[PDB]
Amino acid sequence: MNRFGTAQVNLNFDKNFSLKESSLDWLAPWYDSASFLFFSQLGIRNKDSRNTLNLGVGIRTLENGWLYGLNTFYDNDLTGHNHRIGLGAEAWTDYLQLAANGYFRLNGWHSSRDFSDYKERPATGGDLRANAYLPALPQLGGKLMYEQYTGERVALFGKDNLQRNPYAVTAGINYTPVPLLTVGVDQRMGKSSKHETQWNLQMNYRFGESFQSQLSPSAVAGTRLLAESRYNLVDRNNNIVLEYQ
Ligand SMILES: CCCCCCCC/C=C\CCCCCCCC(=O)OC[C@@H](O)CO
Ligand SMILES: CCCCCCCC/C=C\CCCCCCCC(=O)OC[C@H](O)CO
Ligand SMILES: CCCCCCCC/C=C\CCCCCCCC(=O)OC[C@H](O)CO
Ligand SMILES: CCCCCCCC/C=C\CCCCCCCC(=O)OC[C@H](O)CO
Ligand SMILES: CCCCCCCC/C=C\CCCCCCCC(=O)OC[C@H](O)CO
Ligand SMILES: CCCCCCCC/C=C\CCCCCCCC(=O)OC[C@H](O)CO
Ligand SMILES: CCCCCCCC/C=C\CCCCCCCC(=O)OC[C@H](O)CO
Ligand SMILES: CCCCCCCC/C=C\CCCCCCCC(=O)OC[C@H](O)CO
Ligand SMILES: CCCCCCCC/C=C\CCCCCCCC(=O)OC[C@H](O)CO
Repeated sequence: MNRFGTAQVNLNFDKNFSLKESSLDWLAPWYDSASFLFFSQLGIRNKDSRNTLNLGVGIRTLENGWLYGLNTFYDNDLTGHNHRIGLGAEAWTDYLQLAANGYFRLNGWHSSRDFSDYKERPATGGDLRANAYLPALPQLGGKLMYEQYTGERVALFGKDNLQRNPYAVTAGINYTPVPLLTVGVDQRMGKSSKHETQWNLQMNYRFGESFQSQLSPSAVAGTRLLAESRYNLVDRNNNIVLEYQ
């Protein structure tokens, strides 16, 4: 063929550009037709002294200028042994990617490496995401999300900021001078003025595309069209939000 999937590196930094998370995600198309794509996604990441493996499958179908997808994931925090299943839906067009995700616990309360004296487990929740790019300047991207989790003492803004049934709204900007490279900044905000600024450095390798074209400013417009976005990584939270008791 022509396109054999995507590998993505992410490095995320806090306000002080202190590195908070590193990840590698890989999407592989197993069956690729002009209307139906079946893929696998495999991910690994390190965050707050924890390593998580994500394993998912997904389908995408194309109709009348739109792409509709479904996906599911098994997420596995290997460090604290926390297990989660996820479901995801997609509705994407040229320049515009919408997504909804649900996250569900598979295991129950067990000892926590974070708090001697209390238990942890996956918090149930979901999110709504939108990624948009400017047709007049497709290197410029915007992002909005809403997240909500259920629980008494949920670590949405980290373990030193546990909250009851918290939410977060994110607003972010990002710039992709070249298909290989994206830089972004996000603001995340919740109840009681909880707040987070996050900086993202992202690399994208598109298997089968020439290296030169992935270093071309003029190739970026094309990355925002369905013929290519059909190969994008699933837009979800690959980290397991824990709650505590
Ligand atoms: C922060 C604001 C963002 C709000 C985002 C709004 C959320 C809507 C997102 C997704 C809607 C789901 C679309 C529908 C997804 C279903 C996919 C499907 O039907 O697969 C077909 C296969 O059978 C192929 O043969
Ligand atoms: C319905 C199927 C159920 C089966 C459940 C297993 C899915 C587990 C997910 C990720 C693990 C590893 C991913 C497996 C490697 C992908 C294969 C591959 O790379 O295909 C060749 C490439 O696409 C040619 O261009
Ligand atoms: C014995 C060890 C068991 C390993 C269990 C590990 C858990 C999940 C890993 C892999 C899922 C299987 C991957 C199967 C390969 C998918 C086939 C494919 O990707 O398509 C080929 C190509 O596109 C056709 O032209
Ligand atoms: C070589 C390519 C450059 C990109 C890098 C690929 C991303 C690595 C992915 C998962 C790390 C899981 C392995 C565990 C290794 C130690 C942790 C680490 O890599 O960094 C510290 C953490 O990110 C700060 O909190
Ligand atoms: C073919 C290409 C290669 C693709 C390769 C993909 C295969 C990865 C599959 C499984 C790893 C899952 C590891 C299991 C670790 C579980 C540790 C845990 O968290 O469980 C403890 C439990 O809570 C105590 O009751
Ligand atoms: C709790 C606060 C949440 C804040 C968020 C509230 C915004 C919800 C609004 C719209 C959702 C859009 C749903 C996506 C609809 C799919 C579009 C589509 O498929 O249209 C095809 C086209 O119209 C063929 O002619
Ligand atoms: C969109 C379709 C997929 C939806 C899938 C639905 C599965 C999860 C539904 C609700 C979870 C929240 C319900 C409340 C259950 C948690 C209470 C509990 O079991 O434990 C609390 C106590 O602290 C410990 O003993
Ligand atoms: C600081 C600024 C950063 C933010 C930068 C992003 C701003 C969003 C711009 C354009 C969204 C792209 C719009 C493309 C929508 C295509 C919809 C479509 O294909 O369908 C037609 C629709 O049904 C009608 O009848
Ligand atoms: C490739 C392994 C996946 C790692 C995931 C990291 C994400 C993107 C990282 C680096 C871009 C590659 C830097 C230079 C090496 C590119 C390999 C290459 O150029 O491939 C030959 C191609 O045929 C030429 O036309």
